[PDB]
Amino acid sequence: MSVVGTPKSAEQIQQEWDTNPRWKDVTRTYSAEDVVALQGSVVEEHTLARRGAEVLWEQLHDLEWVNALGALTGNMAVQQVRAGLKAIYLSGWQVAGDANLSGHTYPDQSLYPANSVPQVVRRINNALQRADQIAKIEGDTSVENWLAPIVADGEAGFGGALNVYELQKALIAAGVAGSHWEDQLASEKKCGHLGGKVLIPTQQHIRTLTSARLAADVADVPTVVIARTDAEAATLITSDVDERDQPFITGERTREGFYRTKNGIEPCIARAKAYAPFADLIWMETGTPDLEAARQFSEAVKAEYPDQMLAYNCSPSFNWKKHLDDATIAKFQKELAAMGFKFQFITLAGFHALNYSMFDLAYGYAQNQMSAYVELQEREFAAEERGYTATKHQREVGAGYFDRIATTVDPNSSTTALTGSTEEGQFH
Amino acid sequence: HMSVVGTPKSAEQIQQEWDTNPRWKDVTRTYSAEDVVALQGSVVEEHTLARRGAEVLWEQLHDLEWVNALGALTGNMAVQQVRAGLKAIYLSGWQVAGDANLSGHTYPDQSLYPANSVPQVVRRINNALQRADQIAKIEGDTSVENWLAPIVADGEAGFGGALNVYELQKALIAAGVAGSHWEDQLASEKKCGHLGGKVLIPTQQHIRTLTSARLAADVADVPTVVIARTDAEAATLITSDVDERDQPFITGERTREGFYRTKNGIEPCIARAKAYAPFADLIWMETGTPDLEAARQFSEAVKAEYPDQMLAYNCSPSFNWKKHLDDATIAKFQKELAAMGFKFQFITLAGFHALNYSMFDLAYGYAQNQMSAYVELQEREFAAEERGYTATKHQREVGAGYFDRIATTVDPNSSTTALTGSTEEGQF
Amino acid sequence: MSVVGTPKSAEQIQQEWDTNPRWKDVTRTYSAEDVVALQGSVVEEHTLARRGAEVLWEQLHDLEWVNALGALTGNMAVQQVRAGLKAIYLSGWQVAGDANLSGHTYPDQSLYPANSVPQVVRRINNALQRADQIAKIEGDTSVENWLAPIVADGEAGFGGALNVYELQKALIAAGVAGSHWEDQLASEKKCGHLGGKVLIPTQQHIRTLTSARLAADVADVPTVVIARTDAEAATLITSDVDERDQPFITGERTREGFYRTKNGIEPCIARAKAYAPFADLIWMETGTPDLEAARQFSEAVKAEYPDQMLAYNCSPSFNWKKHLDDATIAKFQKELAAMGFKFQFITLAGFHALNYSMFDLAYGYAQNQMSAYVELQEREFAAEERGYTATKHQREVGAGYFDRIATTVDPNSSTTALTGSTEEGQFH
Amino acid sequence: MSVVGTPKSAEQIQQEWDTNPRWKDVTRTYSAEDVVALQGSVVEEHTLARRGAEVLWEQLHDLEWVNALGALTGNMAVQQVRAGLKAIYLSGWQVAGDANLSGHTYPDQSLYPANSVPQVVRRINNALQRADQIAKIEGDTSVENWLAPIVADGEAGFGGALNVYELQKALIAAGVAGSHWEDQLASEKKCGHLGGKVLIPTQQHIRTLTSARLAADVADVPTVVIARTDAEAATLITSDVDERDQPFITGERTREGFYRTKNGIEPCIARAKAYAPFADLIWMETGTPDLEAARQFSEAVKAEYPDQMLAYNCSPSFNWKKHLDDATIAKFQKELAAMGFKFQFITLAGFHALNYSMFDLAYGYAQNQMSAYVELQEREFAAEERGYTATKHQREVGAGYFDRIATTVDPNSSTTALTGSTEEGQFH
Ligand SMILES: O=C(O)CC[N+](=O)[O-]
Ligand SMILES: O=C(O)CC[N+](=O)[O-]
Ligand SMILES: [Mg+2]
Ligand SMILES: [Mg+2]
Ligand SMILES: [Mg+2]
Ligand SMILES: [Mg+2]
Ligand SMILES: [Mg+2]
Ligand SMILES: [Mg+2]
Ligand SMILES: [Mg+2]
Ligand SMILES: [Mg+2]
Ligand SMILES: [Mg+2]
Repeated sequence: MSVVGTPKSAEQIQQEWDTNPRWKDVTRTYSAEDVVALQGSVVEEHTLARRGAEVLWEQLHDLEWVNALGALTGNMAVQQVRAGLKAIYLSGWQVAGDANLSGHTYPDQSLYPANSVPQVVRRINNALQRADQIAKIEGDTSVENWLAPIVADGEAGFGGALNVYELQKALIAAGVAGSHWEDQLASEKKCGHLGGKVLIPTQQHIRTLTSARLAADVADVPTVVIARTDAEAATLITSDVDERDQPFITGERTREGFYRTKNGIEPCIARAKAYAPFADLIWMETGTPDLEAARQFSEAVKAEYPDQMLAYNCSPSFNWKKHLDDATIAKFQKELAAMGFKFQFITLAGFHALNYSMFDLAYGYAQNQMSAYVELQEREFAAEERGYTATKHQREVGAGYFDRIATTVDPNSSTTALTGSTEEGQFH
Repeated sequence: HMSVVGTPKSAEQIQQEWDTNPRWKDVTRTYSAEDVVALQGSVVEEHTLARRGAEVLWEQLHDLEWVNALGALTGNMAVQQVRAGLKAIYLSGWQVAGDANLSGHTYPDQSLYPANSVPQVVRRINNALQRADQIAKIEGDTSVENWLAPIVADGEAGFGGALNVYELQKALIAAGVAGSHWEDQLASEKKCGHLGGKVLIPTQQHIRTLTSARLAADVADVPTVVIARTDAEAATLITSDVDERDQPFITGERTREGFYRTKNGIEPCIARAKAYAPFADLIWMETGTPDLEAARQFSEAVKAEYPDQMLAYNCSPSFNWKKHLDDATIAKFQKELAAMGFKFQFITLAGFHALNYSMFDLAYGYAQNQMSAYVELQEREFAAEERGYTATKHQREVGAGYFDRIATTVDPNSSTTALTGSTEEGQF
Repeated sequence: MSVVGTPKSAEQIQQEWDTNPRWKDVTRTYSAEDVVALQGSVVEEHTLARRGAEVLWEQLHDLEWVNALGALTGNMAVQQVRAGLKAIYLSGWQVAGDANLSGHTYPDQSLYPANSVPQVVRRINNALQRADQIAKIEGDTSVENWLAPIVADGEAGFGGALNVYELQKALIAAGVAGSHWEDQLASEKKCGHLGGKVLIPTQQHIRTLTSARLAADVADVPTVVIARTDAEAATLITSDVDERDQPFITGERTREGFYRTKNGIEPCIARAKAYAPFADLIWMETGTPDLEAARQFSEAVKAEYPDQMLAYNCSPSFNWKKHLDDATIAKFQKELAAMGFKFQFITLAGFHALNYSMFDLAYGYAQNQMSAYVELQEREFAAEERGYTATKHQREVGAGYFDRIATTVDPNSSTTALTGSTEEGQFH
Repeated sequence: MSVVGTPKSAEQIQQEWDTNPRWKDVTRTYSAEDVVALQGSVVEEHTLARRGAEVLWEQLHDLEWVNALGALTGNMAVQQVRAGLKAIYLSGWQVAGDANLSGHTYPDQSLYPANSVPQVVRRINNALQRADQIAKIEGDTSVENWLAPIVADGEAGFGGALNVYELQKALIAAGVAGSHWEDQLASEKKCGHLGGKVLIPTQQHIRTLTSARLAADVADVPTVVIARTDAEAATLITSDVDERDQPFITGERTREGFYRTKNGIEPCIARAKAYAPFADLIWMETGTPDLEAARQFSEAVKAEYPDQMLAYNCSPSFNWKKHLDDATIAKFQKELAAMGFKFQFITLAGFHALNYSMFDLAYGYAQNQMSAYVELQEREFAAEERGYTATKHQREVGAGYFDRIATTVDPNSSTTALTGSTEEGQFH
């Protein structure tokens, strides 16, 4: 029939694995023929997932470190990229709280439908693509790359290896660059800074990481795979079956059948070492923003895997000024970067920006009506000097871009949008 | 015997209600009570939040000096608006186009998105307010009297004909809308009222839309607030000279598409408003500037014919407010409008601007100073707590304590509850 | 503000539990006050969930037995009710294979998004409401109740007790009458007639049934709760914590940490007895359609709970003429009913009818083009004396109902649909 | 700083238009530079849309003709391909009746949300990809191309030119091979065989066809664009503005302001000639299945455009045996093919196959319970010699494929599906 999307041969895949420095430190317990066997007779190209993953991998090695903020709407990502950031973090917490396909507000317990984060990945990419389209017709060259790589939350996979596989495939279809996966029991999944966490055995999380890599391999894109461990605070594990976990099993049980396990940095290091062959970046949740604890984890892992890159959650679940002085806060990310934490992210930044800004506006509006909104509008005008463009909201969402479509189709159209608008007449 | 749940009322009951309930005092229906019953099948679904919200909205419009609101495009946004003291939520179609519609794309405000997008956001907002209400109950928080503030949502131009209007109204009601607004534009060329290129439809065709919106509410058995919007102040085009009420403004000239040129301004707005009044609970005229005198001229001309007719006013961010008004006039704007009979006033794009500006600000400072910039935000949140802000403790804000209560109701001995052991418990 | 939706008092709830015969055999390990504590300030009425649950309960005690077929589209349920069936079965298997929100074809392993079955419940209710509306304007009183009760698949809850709770809540909101829940590990869930099944402890499934009842109580509707056990074929269990499961543990462990367990009817009887206080109906998956095996199960359960109703899966996963003769097949369901199996269902009926009928049609179309389709249309014509109505496809999907809406809004509309249609012209 | 998805230059695009025979008869009223200006800086590859459209175009010139059946679920399309068909038809009618994103049953009047057909395109492709995957691991070479091209319904574009553009873009994103567009007023859209149809001016539909091509060009795929005219039966048109339409305007008006127009083959021929430069295939809706009327249309169009391919709706809205004898029915498609009708499709095949087969099954089940289902199962067994495979429903939906994923991830898994299943043991 056609040749579009013809799969590579197993030999080509193998050559890529054998010679591409992307795969230098990557262990795969399956073969290239196994990958090909699962690809059918046509492989869909995933342009944004490939481009994002390649850019992300190049950035993690060129930049001193890559940092990001949590984004839960498309407009949020656009502003993050407009303000200079070069990656986007897609928090599952934030999806649970304000952007998931159930319509409900949830705590961070894998309650929402498993295609929710992929939908937001696609949304963020759509929004960045629109900004990219608008910049082109506007001659705006101030942002080098609107298609910033997206690192998305795979939580605990929403089930078994096959649930992991499908979530990774959906993330890739939507244009993800990287995804992270934690060693928690999905049915009891928690945010890293909530209590009641239950670990799964070390080998079961290796299965998760293997499944996530397999899905990427089958989809033929070099997705960055991140392994997160929750062993610092978790005091429960599902089973003592894995000998790597037994040194921490205490013998105490729960009525659910769980096993108590000794928590802290020691089992995090062990698990991190075990995940390293399967992880492009390794991440340990911690209870406080502590540079020394971070350095201890960094050196224990790098003592065995010197080129292993790390990721660090700069969590709003910390009270920052309760633990650190301003001088430490200022240098915090820089100090982590020297330790090998090359991806650093404020997970819930979008939740807090969105809730605080609207509370502050609505509170003043309840008291002073228009005066309170004009304050915001004037702050927007004054922010144009810093590069802010969304004050002219019509062009920001593409009124001019769609006018260009309209006049490409019918140059004599008398129903274009921006001509005669208040934006053209009142905003300079 | 068959269950009697959902038994529809008799036409006599409906007619009795229309005749005696003061809610319907000034409401014309060109169809009969029997026509309504003919469309209801043999079971009528109860719409609790649509009924409650429509009832509360109507009471507030008659009890308060005026009802004001801000546009909300996420659930969390509406929660903060109600937390901050507002008593109604405005659901902007513009904002749904820009950052919250079911296509996943960023759109200008031209009816490009799928027609069930606004109903999904209505349902989302109600779900978010319900969660806030649930949390308040278990926390003993009586600081908000009514968490289920009424939602007024954008019906745009109906996404087609009378039947498309009917189905959108029905979907808004099913999601729990209190009120909905409908504008006299051609849906295939729909514009934001402050964009150019607008095309009116004939006066009688909008009466058909308003009639279809009422019919859908009657068939669904809820007293939804129906708002008529006219775009005749700026639109210089109309599809047809069919209606004799429109003909005095027709010039006779036509565009290459066959549209009729029409003389715009306050005069056709007054005429259309008078024609819409028997079919509208509120009437709203889009305007090119925020002008108290223009609003008064419109108000007096309408109330000369319909003295009890309530009005609505769009305090649009598409105006450059300090270009047109001084601070003193800005401070008194809404209060002066209320005295003229503008009982529902709303800042349409408040959510878009709060969201974009706050993330640009955060992301910009983050790009310069990393963690210092976010700590400024967290510290502002801490200080807002004396004004009633609660989202700094983000875990409880999204229901972690509510779901802990569910979990311990199911199994009081659960060892996997979330708030006990959280960093929120330990640090906030 | 308003009184619409005001919750009942705990005393009112308690009086219902104490005196409504619906609850005569129903254990609740939580209190009426616990329910009230979770309801916030407003309880949404769920008309179709309440009505359907009431009708299903009445039918189970009034009819000799209630039977159903699997339905995966709305039209499918319309034809089931048109042909005289009194209940709809909503198979999770069929949703996985051809009707879930990922858009993918899945085996029956809880791979699809957890709100998929709720959407199909809502869809089936919408389709039945449309048939009910059409019937009303057509004066068609040949079906007593178009709103037949829907029994839908809760699978293994897609996680822990909170995932169970949210799924039950979503099914209710969509209008479900009853829901079934199986004692399987969600992360390894299988169809009852697939291999590789893993049981969860008896107490864990009581937790699931408890959570399902709690969500119904909080939603204030009397949902029918069905317990399914997979212990007939499952040879694995997650844990030996529960002393009721220990008699069947062998001591062997898999590499995953699962416990090997002796499958058969004896564990199913024991689990059924344990589930009975928390289940309105009990169902054991079986490997073959066997009246004696079913009698053995029924007799042993009713020895302890004489009034316990049972449910039976007449599975297409069986090869019926391989096991049974024509005489036994003809009497199968009637015999089961005399044993207490009051709900009997053919799970994958819709998958097989849909797939076979299109293959048959398309195979002939490939060979003989239009002659193959005309054979079908003539069978449809022939079916009209048995009550089939869908040959006239325009009125079947509501063309006449929406014509009635259109002429209610505008009796003089020149754009109604059925007048001048080829249906009016060619189908007498 | 990546080259993935780099856009072509205008010169490359221009050379394609000048040298690829695909475009030899295609008029574009916009430039190649206009296309590039709208592409941003990254162009997403649409593998399935490209392959589908290339395969479709090749098939329309290689085969005697391409015929298809309407499909509304993924499994339906699988059985069509399994039975030997080489294209899929995606009916908007069927989507309105039983497969659209509102969840409601609708008549065919553009009532459903505009992203509904794109989702079904994606669903159909997903289902075919699964059949492809399964076939590969089963060594099944019985179907040469599982990814058969999909021809999908763009109705009247759901608004203006920009709504057209967005629908085409969304169809391509989902993998469509061709799309069709009709010269009706979107707000009054009807099935071609319903009454109350309203035409739009000839130039407005040229604009629609121009927008659909532009969206395909911007997405860089050779989508097949099909122009449908409803002028054979429509007696209304929105305007007299287009001199090409005026010969048929009678001067009579409707109260809405529409213009009566003389319907028949004459205006169809005239509109087809006007659409020819913009349409890869031209389709005239007709009131009866009439070979002579088809010939007149074909001959008059090809008199001016000899190479213009046509398309014909073998509609179930015709009562076939009322108009034609069996011999004419049998030769119908082959006769139309010789006249240049190279794409022929039975639009509502899936609705009638689905509805009749379930009525027939449920009627028998209502009377004879299991006996009626066993008849169907035996027919399925009997169809296996014709190539039917879905009797083994577990492997049909991919239980063997996901088993292969699972064993690729973990060869020692004790929780695979097919080992130990009743399909393995009873369906050998
Ligand atoms: O994010 C914030 O701190 C609020 C920004 N602002 O101007 O409202
Ligand atoms: O076998 C069936 O289900 C009926 C076949 N059919 O579609 O006419
Ligand atoms: Mg997370
Ligand atoms: Mg590594
Ligand atoms: Mg202030
Ligand atoms: Mg609007
Ligand atoms: Mg009025
Ligand atoms: Mg199931
Ligand atoms: Mg019981
Ligand atoms: Mg159609
Ligand atoms: Mg042509």
